Order: sequence, then structure tokens, then C-alpha cells
Amino acid sequence: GKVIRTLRLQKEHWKRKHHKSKGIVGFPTLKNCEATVEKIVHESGRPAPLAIINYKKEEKNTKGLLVAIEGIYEGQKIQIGENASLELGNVCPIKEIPEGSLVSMVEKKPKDGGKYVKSPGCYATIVYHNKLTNQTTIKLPSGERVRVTGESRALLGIIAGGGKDDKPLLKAVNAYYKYKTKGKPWPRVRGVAMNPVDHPHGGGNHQHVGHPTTVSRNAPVNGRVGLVAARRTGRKKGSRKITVN
RNA sequence: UAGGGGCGAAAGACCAAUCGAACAGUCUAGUUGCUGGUUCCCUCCGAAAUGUCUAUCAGGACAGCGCGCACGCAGAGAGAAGCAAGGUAGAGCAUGGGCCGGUAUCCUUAAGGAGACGGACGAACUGCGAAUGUGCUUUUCUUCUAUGCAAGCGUAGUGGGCGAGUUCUGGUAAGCAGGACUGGCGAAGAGGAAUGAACCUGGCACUGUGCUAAGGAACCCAAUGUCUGGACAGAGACCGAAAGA
RNA sequence: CAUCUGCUCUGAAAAUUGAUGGCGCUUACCAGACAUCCGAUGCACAGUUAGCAGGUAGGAGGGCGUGUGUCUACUGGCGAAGGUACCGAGUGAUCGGUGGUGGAGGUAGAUGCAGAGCAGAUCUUGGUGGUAGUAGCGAUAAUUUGUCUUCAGCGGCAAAGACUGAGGAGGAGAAGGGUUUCUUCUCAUAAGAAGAGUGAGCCGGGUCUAAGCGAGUGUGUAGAAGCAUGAGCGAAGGAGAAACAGGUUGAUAUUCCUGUGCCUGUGCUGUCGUACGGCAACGUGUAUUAGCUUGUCGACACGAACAUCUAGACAAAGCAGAAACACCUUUUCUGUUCAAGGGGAAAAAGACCACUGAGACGGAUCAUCUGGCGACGUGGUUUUAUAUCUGUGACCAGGCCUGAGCCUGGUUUGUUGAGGAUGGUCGUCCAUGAAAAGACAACUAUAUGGCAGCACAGUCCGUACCAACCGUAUCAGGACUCCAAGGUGAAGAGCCUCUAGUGGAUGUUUUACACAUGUAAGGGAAUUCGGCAAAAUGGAUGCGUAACUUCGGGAGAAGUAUUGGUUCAAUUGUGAACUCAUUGUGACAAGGGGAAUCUGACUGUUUAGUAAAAACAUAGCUUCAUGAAGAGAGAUGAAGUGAGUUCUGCCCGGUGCUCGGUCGUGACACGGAGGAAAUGCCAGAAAGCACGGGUUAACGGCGGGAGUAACUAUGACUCUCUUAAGGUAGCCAAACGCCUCGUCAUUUAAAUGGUGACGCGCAUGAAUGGAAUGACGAGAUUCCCACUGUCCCUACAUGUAGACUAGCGAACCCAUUUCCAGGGGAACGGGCCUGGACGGCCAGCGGGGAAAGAAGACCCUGUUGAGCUUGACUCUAGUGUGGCCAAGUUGUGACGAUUGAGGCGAGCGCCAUGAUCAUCACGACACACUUGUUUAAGGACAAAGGCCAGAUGGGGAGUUUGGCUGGGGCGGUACGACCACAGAAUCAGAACGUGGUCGACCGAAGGUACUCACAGCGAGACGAGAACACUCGUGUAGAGCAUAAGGACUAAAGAGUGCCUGAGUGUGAGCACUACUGCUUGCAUGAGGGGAAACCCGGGCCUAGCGAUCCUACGCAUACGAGACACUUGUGGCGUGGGUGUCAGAAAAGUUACCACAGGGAUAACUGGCUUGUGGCCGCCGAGCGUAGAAAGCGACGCGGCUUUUUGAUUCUUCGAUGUCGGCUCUUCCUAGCAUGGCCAUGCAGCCGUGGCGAAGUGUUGGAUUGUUCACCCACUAACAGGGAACGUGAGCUGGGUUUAGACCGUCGUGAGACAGGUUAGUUUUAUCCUACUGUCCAAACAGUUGAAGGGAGUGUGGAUUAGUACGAAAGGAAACCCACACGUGACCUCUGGUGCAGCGGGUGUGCGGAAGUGCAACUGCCAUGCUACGU
RNA sequence: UAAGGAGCGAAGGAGGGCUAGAUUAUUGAGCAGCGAGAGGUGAAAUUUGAUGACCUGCUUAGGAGUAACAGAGGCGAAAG
Repeated sequence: GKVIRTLRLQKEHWKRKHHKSKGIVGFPTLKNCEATVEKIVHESGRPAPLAIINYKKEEKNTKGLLVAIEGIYEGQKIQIGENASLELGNVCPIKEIPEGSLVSMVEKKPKDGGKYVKSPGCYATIVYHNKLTNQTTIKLPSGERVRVTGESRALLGIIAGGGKDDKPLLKAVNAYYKYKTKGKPWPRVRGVAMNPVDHPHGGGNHQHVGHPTTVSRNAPVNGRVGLVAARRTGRKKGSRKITVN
């Protein structure tokens, strides 16, 4: 047969375009700074708003981008790095923040610029500090617990734009605007409605799959469709998670 | 974004009147056990549609039947006369299978059974047995025979057949399917059955005079009349049963 | 009288008209005989001749002709070759001469070399016919008259008549074209030839940057591709310094000329400058370069309402000129202009500054709103149009003259108003709506800078025209944009007009059949698969509006009434009166409505060119995988179901996916033992596999049999088999039910239909999603109201073609000689044989030419393909897993490998610890390697490369998927062997002919020598019986012989008993159609067997139990071995084993309804032919039955025929094509007689019937369900018989069924896919030829006639009278003449319907100044003549 | 007014809403010790344990609750 939809959309001419982008998002590199928030802006592909910051490096003014936490305003002064106060919207070394606190834009290793929590409405929880090894345990929004060194930086607050998934998209055109900038195929034609030249689920005198939909992790790429390496299937209840800090 | 690739609100849709794999050009005069065609005259000879093996059944090869060149040469698609083998037609029912009825007598019953016998029968019953056909010897056995036979060597076509008379098997039968024997049409014209591949007479270089065949002889149409019996039905010359006055 | 033989007779019925061959024959027949004649390519005689003589496929011998070579002989201007008429020679292929034409070359003989002879190939190229002066040439607005040319153009010009109608058939640009544009001449004409024509600082290109492309360099590659970075490039419609009026040419113009300007720079001469004002909001002053830095401009979505301006359009008055006047009118028409640049208001809308000090309150918008972070008020500051003036006069209208110049006007007011411009507000979004070049301000330094005059400069390329573009063209198609008047009306709708633009194949009143349209008595879907098509409804205003519902909707529900003109009131609500001959959204424009069911939620999308859908999409719902990112779990990808409401039961046995451990297996490397060494051997061994768990909103799956309740039925209850679990809740003859047209109710006169119920449901059912509704479908289906030419049943009229005529002018197709009936024939003839008939012409028509299209698409065959699937065969990319490979450095412990000095148990193995090399975790440093944490972080790990080895692998690649066969498939095996039967008494001998057997078994069931029988039957012998052991007599096999069938065997070949391993070893010859195989037989040998010996034995009493080349295993002796020699491996020879059952021997699964190619009537799906089982119809006999009684009527059990209208059986004709079911329409034939006419019998009183005979003239209907033929009901009737003609009839129609490609359901399949199972959507081409048929002319002067031959026509019902009669116990109950009607036939318009071309009238919208006369769009009342039936 | 409503003074109650804290207990994980059974009942089986249960230490993570004092005691319109 021919090449399936899933492979074609991974070729280079289909990658997302950057022409409307504001810049690369991430923290400054300097040990200490005082910054001012210049503007709060929407960026074409992203639902969380961005804040433009201004800080001096040598004598010269320089500009950066952060993801906005909820409760900043244009004109606010913010303090970055060691010796910053625990005030909403400051950036601090993680070892300085008390247990049970909520944080965003956490660095996985020092000076990486911030990864981890970046989507609207999300946060992470500080669950443990180890005074020997200088590690800290953070609980991520998937439920995963990960350990990071005390020298990493983090932003104090919750990411702006929460609640967005409460309102249903009642019409086809509303879905169109949401997926127009994403990589997923919309509208999505079902594999059982294709001919066998186009998809492993195609063909036959009734619309059916005909073979089990759970497939191996090591299966060849042009036929790896369906539920890939599923441990279980169906709507029944699972089992207890195992937890360590 | 480009061909075993694209693109698809999915129809195998669309990608320059081309898409269940584009166009141009080359390899390439790709291959073909299958269809079509294959160019002058006269003379002489003249088939086969069967057997064995084949991923064989619309094809091959080997053998059998033609022709050419021919070393050589007592032979013959016919009879007699001695001699073998055969189990069909007819005939029979003696081992085996198998239908109906029995006198005297016998056994029991007071029923039935057996029976000295008669009638009816078999592709896989036989005690007897033809005609026709087959083989052996003898030219020291009639009759024919050189314009004849012919080892050997080289090489062709053929390997869908069909029909008549006599017979057979399967089938209600069939211008049906399948065998055997002797001549045909295939590859055969001419005269006759009004017409007809195969039926009757009878086998063809080219002319002329006579005669016959088969079939005809009022007229169409070359040749026709006679004698004796039957027969009356718009009958017969061409044409159907059991049953009948 | 009874039998038998001959001829006649009865049994004896088929579809166009018919066949002893015809006409005829009764003395042309049947049977028995007789005469002699006619008749072959045969026979006789005679010529010619080698004479011996037919011939396909095929084979051989001798000759004729063509282009060129070598030689010999000749020839041509006193006319060569060629070509054309005649004449001679040869059996023939061919050859020779004569007369005209032609104008320079040509042969005869013998040999040599070949591109060496045509009727055909749907042959190749070129040229020409018939058809044929024919088919056609005419969609759109429309044309007439005069006059000149033209020389014969509806060409030009005047006057009329029309049309596009400002979302134009008008005026311009772009893409595309490229001289098509202008002048002259000529026809050569959508034709040529010769010239001429496009002028810029201010218009556009050359500039900037979007999405993006990229030279070079780095890395890579055999070279490439690719990847990282990046000079340069990327918009004639995005950003982008500065121009406008009026004139002029045959053709250019914001480009030329005149006038008035502007931008960017340069230079001269004058003339001034180095600062101030306001509480402030800010002003006055035309101001230099340069630089940091901060900001602004360039610089931006959609939608709605409200202001203001400008084009435009109206109406009054003034003047100037036009139109109209039988009448009337100060009625009607055209004009009334002002650019860029300069100067400049009031106004409206917002910002802001000073004073002031406000509320349970003031201000303010069409709408939101607004104020102590300062309201109202009073005075100011600033930003954004426009009117008006100047632009020095141009331009327009009119008058007077004129081959030129003068003169006069261009004045005032009101209403409205964009489809253009601008301003400040408001709404929407999980969508927030480009960059850069180039500018400007503030701040800091620095200063000869501003203005006026005059002068200079600004390169290069494009510039004509389009109705001329792409479709083979002068093609009804396609193709990016701009400007836009008046009336009617909501409206750049339709209809009518102004500005501007427009047109030719000719004449004829022109039948039939058409194509676009009108109208119709009475009836109203009766029509048809189906209301398909048409009709009906229609705008605005008011009254009045149901079920159900997600509460939004349904809803314009439905149902009803009103509407013109005039003259008034009243001011947006509307009222009232008067008036008209059909009435008023008058033309144009403009919904039919209701009740239910199946199905998809909705708007949206799709097979360009047969499918618009129930299919796809969609919002919502659920599952899966991941902490990797230029992205970071409210994320990023993969699947399934299909909005909302309400539910979503049970199963982890199989298959898959996933998790955990090894107990076993499982590669290469790395080790070990041995040997002179190679080859082998042993260990070792990840992941996988196996094993144990999880998982169905994963693939999917979800039962049988018996009994049992006070009538019968049914079974809550019991028992029994069975499993992974035995279909829960719901729903149903449903788009899913075979039987099936299921049963009951309702709808109709009548229901294979619809709806409601019921349910052991062939084969319903739960995100392979189940069930109940709303709103919305060009979706499928049933019914009702309105409405109608769909129909009964057709008639009349209009336009355009068509017929005839002038001008112009083709194609398909074609072996052609073409009237029928029967016969035969390749089984349906135009041509052949025997009969019936025989002409040409013009216009129509569709019976035939199995008419033309196109090497049948269905079906089979080919050792021909391609797309797609998987549990087919053999490989492969990707993904995982192991060991090894760039000398990192140094610590600690550990297991392991190798050998000593210790200890235990009757020097052994076992237990202690001490030295020698690898080596697995763990630490701590920095040097390889990694990362924009980069003057940095990690770190010998990772990540990325390389060489070998295992695992997985329809993601892909190649290929295969036997044969015979009463077509193929499914089934069997007639595919290798053996016996019997038949195949007309040797042997042989076919069919999916008949009855069967084989793929082995046995140390004896083999070899030998000797002994004796057997199966039964008749007597005996205790228990002991039907049947126990023992005896005597008979006993030709009635028994046995392992295993089919046949043959064979008696002191044995059978049953016993003894001994043996001949079921030896070498090597020959033969038989069965004879290779393999099986058997028969010769000679030589054994320290061979059995027997006294003669004799016998190298398997089974005989006929069946089996297999090549190459490779490999074993036995046997004799060989070979590379320069030489020794050994371990190897190679030769003979013979046996390991195996091919498709058995004279390849290594192999499906599907195509998406399909291709070569062929086949060697072979299926129609018709025809042969047959007639089965279907239908008729005879013979007489057992019984009929109230008696064979036979009025019947007729068992048996027997003989006919028919082709049923279905089989067979495969002769057609696969380079004979259009396939039913209906509609129309004609003819048959009889086996339903009605109607004449008769005979009766169990015939009469009435009504029943059985038969001669007879085919005239009849045999309207409907409901269904695609039906068929069936079954209702209504009528004299009666509602049965059939044929290529299952009559598609260049006659229709297209409901079946049978291409889309899609749903059930059952089957792992799947692609299947299903004489159900459902819905699905392109019907061409006559102009010949012949037939229908009419028309000629053959046939004119007037009057004749009648050969051909055609043919009237059929039936009722009433009255006989008559309440005959006849019958009664009840009942018949038989001419006359009159009324229906159907059919032929005519006719006096009457009555219908139609409206000629004729008279009326109104609506808009044109010609009014009235009168009238155009266009079309509407409407009456109606001559004519034609017609619903009339006579 | 030994009818009602407004108000003053000192005091009492598990009456109600909110904010910030608490002693144990029951489960779950981590690590350490030990080396065979634990659980449950009238009596037992499903079941769990050498991948170390049970029991004893130390760490942690959550979400409920307020024992004994506590009564013919108190409060509220009742539910509480």
C-alpha cells in the first residue's frame, strides 16, 4: 500500500511555523537582577500570556520573556536571583522556599532557563528538602515526583489563564480556530472508513477493525496505529500508586 | 509538497481532455504452445485424424502410414489339402443361485410338512455345441506375377475426425455419449433418386463414331404401349398404434 | 355359421397460403406379368501421345519471366526503350510482328551473383468513385423605402420601424495576443501590397522587506542527494520625494504646445539673525551639522448604529434656443461651468488648563453610561473637514455676417441625498488581526544660518490597438477588476423610457409527424411502478392559532376577511362618503396545506463527465503512550463511538497486548581436553521462548433433552447432559423472518400495500453501542383535502422548423446481381430445386437486410498479467539484545583462575589459609567525549559511530496457488497396481460402465521327508439337555488352503509329526506392447540342506503389496593422488538402503463487483433444430356405482397414442456482439368451441341443466394489492374460453424487476472479501442506402362507357304481445312478426357544446406636451366563416 | 395587666457562622532487627508469607473523628 497519514504529517514542511513568535521564553542568566515588567501580551499559538521584562547587563538595557503568573501588572518591579524576597512574582533558589508552597517555571538543572510547569492554570508542590544531599522533591501536575538540586530557580505563583476548559465548543467552526495552529489532523477521518491501501483498519463489507487494536512497542512504523503498548484497556478501576520522595 | 511518491470533511477521488501506480526517452525488433497473411507454369507419385510417455488434454517427442535415391530379388491383402486352439448363437437346467403347483406313499398332527414329477429361469449358471473369423505346414499344390517387389539411408505432413451397412454398452429417448468389423466423404468429378458431403450406377488427359447401366417412356422433358385381377375414399401413387364394424 | 388371406373404411387435432416435384390422372392408383425404346466422363473401335493419365496436406523432375557480373554474336536520328490499338505462335507461364505516339538508347546465346514474380494481411503510402446537386447551411432584437456608387456588396448616405435598458449588446484598465491601429491602391477580400505611426525629474519598472529560495564555506557521498550556516534574490494590486487645467494629429499624449506650479540638489547677488511672552493649557519666530540613549510615525480583524461633508437627483422663478398646434396649453425639452497650487471661516466631535466646590443626587446618549483620583457653571488652550476668495482667463450656448471676424448671456432660492469620504462610540473571539527601508522629537556638544531674486541639473526601460484572449475556427462554453440617469415597487428584482451603442442563406400562406406554447362540456387520479408533467396557492393589513418539546421553538401552524378610482376629515393611528358591465398585490413579480411511519441530531462535504445519499465530517463521550522539547501534562501525539436525555448486563477458555521471576532451553565470541596439525568434540550462553499472574468503551463470544397444576391447554416446579460464559434491560415479520402473501384488528366496494398488536427471534440486542422524543432534510414510504387533458376521448388555434424554390454544399457505409410460399441445406435464404407473381417517378414510414457503431465487458482456456489480504513459500528495511574496537589516573572489598607449607574419614576426596594473574560494584580526581550553565557544567558514564552473531519483522519485495470432468465450481478419483463381467467362441478393444480389492502380514503361514483325511448323515455309549468326550458304517470334497476375486489341489498342495535355515555365493540368456519392476530358465562352485534313494530347494500353490539422475549412509576389493617421499583427511569403481501416492519423479495459500491482455462457438447464460421422461389433451377394456340396471352420467386395475403451449435432457449454428423480463400500442393466424346459430341423446313434464355432432363469421370488459407472467378478491356482463407469430413487437416507447462502479443490515470468513438473502441511489445513440408497405404522377389525346380480377360488414341485448297460457299434485312456468338501446362502420354541420386566426369592446405599468389616435410587457369580455363530437 | 413591643444592669449555656492551632488512633510507604507462620470462627475453608509475613524500633504521607469525664444533665422553632 501507500504511506499512512501519521507518517506524512511528521515530515519537515509540516512543522509549526515561528514567524509570529515573540522570542525564546526563559529566565536571565545573571546571579542577581532588578527587572521591570514592560508589557503583557498574547502570542498567536499559546493560550497563557507572556510578560516582557527589562534588565541591565553592564550599562545596556536588555529584554527577556517570561510566562505570566496571575496577579502581575504592567509597571511592576520584580527581583531575580539570590537575595530576592518571598513575594508573588519574584524568582528565587528553590532551597529558600518553604514546604507546601506552589511554584511554576522550575529549572531542572541550574541556568537552563525554566522548564516543567508552563501551561494555563498549572502549578507544582514542594514536598521535601533533604539537608544532606541538597536535593528537593517536587510533585508535578501529572502526579510524578522528581528530585532537583537546591540551586535551581523557580517562579512564585500559578500560571495565568486557568479555567479555559469549562466552556464547551458547541460548533465545528469553534474547533477549527483551536486546531488551526496545532499539528494534529482536523478534521480527523476514521481509519475504518478508508480503503486497505490507506490504513491498516480499511476495507470489508461492514465497518470493522477485524484484528486486535493493541499493538507492540517494537512494531514497524507504517503500521503502528491503535493503542500502542497498552498495559490494560476498558473503563474499569485500576490500582494503588507507589510513592517515595 | 513529485511517482512505489504527493495530496485527500475518504469517492480508490485528484496530480495538464491520461490514475487500483503520471509523462518523456531508452533497454527492445521484450516474449507468444494463440489469431491474421505468405507472390510463376506444366509433368509424375501420394497421406493421417491411431498406440506409448509427457504440470499432459488448443502443444511436443518416439513408433505407424507418403516421397526421393536405390544394393539387390522368387514372391503373393485369393483358394485347396492335412493340423491346432476357441465357448458366442442355438440347445439345456446333473455342481451353485432360484419361482409356482403336486398322485401314490411317508411323517406327524388330526394342521402342516416331505414327495417318486410337471411347468417357468441367470452378463458374473454349464453336461453339449455351430456358422463366420484366427494361426501352422506344403508350390514335393491350384492360380497369378517384372511397366513388379525392394533391405538400407535422409526427410515431410498427421496425432479435433465424421458417416453407411452389420452388431454391442450407458440412457425414456435424441441429428445423444462411447467401442468392434468391411467399404466411403475428408482429398471424388460425371449420369440418376425434383432439391441434399456420405444413398443407386460407376472412378475423370484430349477428340470422333457406335452401345449399355441406374433410372425413365400422356404433357412439362429425349423415349409407351399391351394383357389379367383388385380398389370409390376430394383416396392412392408420399404418409402413425392398440382396438374394431 | 365359424375362422383365415387381399384392397377400401374408423380410430386421425396447430398456429403466413400450399405441395405424390407441378399440372393433372378414377383405363397416369394397387398387385401379377409382357413388349421394345430413350438415356453417362462407364464399355467397344479409331486418332493425338512416353502413355501407365482424379487428387488436399506433403515430396520430386523439366521449363517461363526480373535487376546486375564475365565473355561471344549484333543493333539505333533512314527513329531505341516505353505506352496504345490490331494480327500471328505456344497445353501454359509468356513470346513475335504491323500502324499511329515518343525522342535516346537496346538485345540474342552460354555461364556468375541475388533486396528476383501478389487479390487478400480491420496491410503501408498516394490518387479516385457510388451515395448526391442529396442531408444540411435559419437559438438570439426585425426590418422597410428612396438614392448613389458598386458593377452589381440588405456597401455607403437620408427618412421611418425596433432592440440592449446604467449587475448594458455603453465607456475604460490587467493577464493573454503582437501590428491586428492609420492612409493609398487592388480584389485576391476575416486577402494582399506599399508607406507612416508609440516623445515623461512629478505615471509605472529599476528600491524595501513577507512567506520562502539560495552561491560559497563546513560535514557527507565513488560521484550525488541530504544536513548546519549564509553573500545575494523574492510583490507592474503590500510600504514607497514631487502636477494640474485648456488646447493640437490621419493615427500619441496628465509624455507635445500655452498657462500656472511643485520635489531633490548646485552656484551667484542682495538682505536680515545669534531671542522672548502667558498663573497655565501653550504661543511668537520659515534655522547648522554630528552623536549616544529613550519614545513616536511608517504600521494594519470582522460586525452594528449614529453624526457631518461631497458627487448625484428633484422643484420653483429669470433669460437664450428648440419641439408640438384640425382643436387645447406661459404644455414640453436642452443649458446656466471653475483644476492643481496659494489663502481661509463659522460648525460639529473630542482632549486639556484656571477659578469654583456638588449626593440616598445631579449630568448626559438612538444605545451604553458619568462625578471628591473633582459635577454643574463662568472664561480660555489645542487637534480634525468643508463652504467662500484668488488662480491674471479659458470653455460653453445663441445671433450677425462669412470662403473673417464681430456682438450678447452664463442669474436667484428651496427639498433630498451615495453603492464614495471622515469622526468619536458600542459588540464578538480557548481566533486578538506583517515586516523593513526611510523619517521625526527630546537630551548633549557645535555654529556664517534663514529668506528673496536670478541661473543650472535630474540618466536607463515601458507607452499604437483589442469586440483581435484559451478551447484545431469568425465556436451559444470559460476568463481578474472600475464608473453608473428617470418611473412603478421594500428592493443596482421583473417590466417601460433618456445618454451611448447595435443586426442578414431568397422567395413561397406553407399537408403529415415533430419541438416551444395557449384553451376546453360533463366527470375528477378511473391514468401510471409511482400524481411524472401540469394546475391550484402567492404581496401587504387585521382577526384567530393544536399535539408535542431540550421551554429556545413548533409558527407564515391551520382556519378566515380586506385591497381600484374620486372628494373629504384627521395627522400617523387612520376613518367616512360618492362611483364603475364581469372588479381592483388587475400586466410584471409572487408559499399549496394537513395526519403518520423508517432513517441521519443540526449548518457543512463528496464519485470534474450515469450515484448528493441513510455515506464522510462535526460538537460531545471513552480508552492508550509519555517528564522528552524552539513545545512542557488545562501538554503533545495514536485509536474507537457519534449532539442532548436515558441506560450500557455476563465471559480472560482461543488470539493479541502487558507484568514478573528461571526451573529448562537458547547464538557467535571467550575458554578446556586430545592429537604432528587441520577438521571435529566438550563446556559456556543475553534477549526471546516456555512457565506464573493482569486485561473486553482489545479482536471477539453469550446451550440441549425429558416429565409435572381439581375439563383441556400451558408449565411457576423437578430431573438429566453440558461450559470460558450459556444473550440480562430493552426492541421486532423492522432498511435485520427462510417458511411467508405469518395470525388478529383498523384503513378500501375489493388491500402480495400502510399503521396498531402478538413473538422459541432460519440468523434481534447494548460505545462491533441499545431504546424513546423535539427542531432541521432537492433523503425513503402510506393516506386525506384542494387542484387539474394524467385519463375517459380527444378537438381547435399560435410561433419555429419541415414540404416546394434561388445561392452554397458534406459524411457514415459499400463482395453485390436483391418480390414471395414450401423443400432440402452449417438444423430461421435475396441468390439453389418445384410453384404464385413480375415497370419507372415524388413524398412519407420503421416489417426485413439475423442494419451500422466496437478484434464480447459475462462465461471458459493460456504452465499471460496487475491491485489488495494472510496462518502460503523464500528473503529484507526498521526495532530490540550480546561480545569486541580511540592505552584516562589512583584507592578499598569481593567472587573467580593456578600451584604449595595445614587439619578430617575406614594416598584418596572432603574440610582450613597462604603466597601468584585476570576481574565486578563502590569511591575521588580530570585528559578523551558531551552540552549556547561556555573565562561554564557534566565526565570514562552517556550520546554518536564501526565489525560479527542471535531474536522479531505482510512495514515492504519477489513468486506460487496440478490434471481429468456430458462448460466450470462443490463432490468423486475412471491419476500408480490386481481378479471377475461385457465388448456378436484366438489376442487385443472405449464411457465419471458393473461387482470388488491393494500401499501389508508371517522364524513359520519359508525348504524337505513321511503319516492320515475332511464337512455331514444313519445307529450306539450316566450324569448329559438342541449343543461335552468316545466308537462303528457311508462319505468326489458338499471342507480346508492367514489376507479380494478367479484358477489349482485327494495315499495332497489340506491336517499332524520330524529335521534344516536355499529367505546360499559368482556369472549368462530370455517372456509379459518391456525402461523400472516381476517371473521363467543355463553353467560353475559351497569342511550346503532334507530324504534309503531317484528327486527337490537361490522365499510364501499361481495371477497384486511398489520408485530414475544428482547428493548422502553402509558393505566389497582393484584404482587415483598434481616436483619427490611418509602418514591423517579426500577423490574413483560395483552393489544395496534413505524418496518423490500428481506414483516414467518442480520446492508452493487466497481474493478482485476497481480490473487489463491473447484467443475460443473446441465451452455456459437467449432463440431455433432433434427427443418427450415430466406437463397437457384423447382413445381401448368393463370390476364396481348410479332408487332398477355394466355403458343417461360414471368407470378402479391395466394397455395404446398424439401435442410442443411446462420444465428437463443434449451442445448442431452465433463469443472481430443476433440488445435480455413485464407492460403500452397494433395486426394476423390456430381449435382441443366459453357466448351467439342449426341439431342428436337424457335419470328431457315445464323452467334451469348435462353428455355429444357440422361449424372459427362476430364477441370475450372496468377496477383494488403486487415490477411481475401467475395468483386472489370487488363490480358489470350474452359470455367475461385457451393459445401461436425469433417465450410476435426497444434505429416504436417505457425503464418498475434482474445484472458494473456508492452505501446499510443479517449470516459466513483471522482477513482482503462472499451470499438465485433483504434495502436505497444509479447516461436507453444513428435511416439521408436497398427492399417491403401507404398514398401521388407517367406508361393511357378528348367525350361517353364496359367489367377481368382483387377487397368486403353489420353483430348482439332488452321491453311489449302470445300469457299467468300449454305443462304440472302444487310451487312455479315457456315459444315469431313490432318497438327501444349499446358496440362497430360510412358520412354530414341545420341544431347544441368546444376552439378564437379575421372583427368589435375593457382595464393595469410605462413611452410619444394634453385630449384623440396608438407602441411594448402582456392580461381580459363577446364573437362571423371554417374545423370538430360531447351533436345529427 | 401574673397583655405585648423597645431599652438598662450583672451573669449563664455541646445554640449558630468564621480564623488559627492540638493529644492519640486506623491505613499506606521507606529503612532496621528476627527467621516461621499469621488471619478468621461455634467449628473451619477461601485467603496471605523465604520477592522475609507476624511482632518490635525509628522516619514520614494523607483523610475522618473528638474515648474515658458523661448524667432520667444543659442548649435550640423543629431537624439537631
